[PDB]
Amino acid sequence: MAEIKHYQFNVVMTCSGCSGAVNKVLTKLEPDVSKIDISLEKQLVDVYTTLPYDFILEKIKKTGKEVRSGKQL
Ligand SMILES: [Cu+]
Repeated sequence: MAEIKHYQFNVVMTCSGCSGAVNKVLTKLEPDVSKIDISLEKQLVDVYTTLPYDFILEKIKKTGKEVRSGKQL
């Protein structure tokens, strides 16, 4: 089992690429993740999933940008 928790991350999404790259990573997590939202303006990324915090932090930064911080909700 897992329940869907709401994670929020701040990733340094300044180039018109990394947004797409994270999104592409999301495309693999889709059949597990419940919901996603992504914001360049406010340099933040909200993901509603089962998968643990650390996994997502890695997954995000993996794409190239740094992950500044995040939290769970
Ligand atoms: Cu970027």
